[PDB]
Amino acid sequence: MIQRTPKIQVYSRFPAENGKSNFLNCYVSGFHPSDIEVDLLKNGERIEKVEHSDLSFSKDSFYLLYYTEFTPTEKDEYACRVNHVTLSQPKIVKWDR
Ligand SMILES: Cc1ccc2c(c1)sc(-c1ccc(N(C)C)cc1)[n+]2C
Ligand SMILES: Cc1ccc2c(c1)sc(-c1ccc(N(C)C)cc1)[n+]2C
Ligand SMILES: [Hg+2]
Repeated sequence: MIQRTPKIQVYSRFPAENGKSNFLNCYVSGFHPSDIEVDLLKNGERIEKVEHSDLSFSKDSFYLLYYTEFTPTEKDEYACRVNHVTLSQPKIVKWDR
């Protein structure tokens, strides 16, 4: 049996500018088994208009890229939440502007 913790990067396509359109990305990789939950949150609310890659597998583990087009503002908070068996509790990774 193999258990591997998701590695998570949360990043915008470009440096943020309030009122300027951009992409927000949550890349989750290196995990096993494939059981996982991934959501993007804006101000504590699941983001509805999201795209992602088809769940896939690399001998060196599982990976998903999950993203959305967005326009940030001064006060909006974004995060990617990941749950996986290797985590003691679901992990919230904030977008650091
Ligand atoms: C599958 C896989 C493995 C590693 C991996 C990714 C995907 S995506 C990533 C990444 C690296 C640098 C940055 N910025 C400088 C914004 C954003 C994301 N890494 C390091
Ligand atoms: C985790 C979490 C939960 C709730 C939550 C946030 C983060 S951030 C937020 C907020 C409230 C007001 C504004 N403006 C007036 C621009 C922008 C963001 N709420 C309401
Ligand atoms: Hg899905």
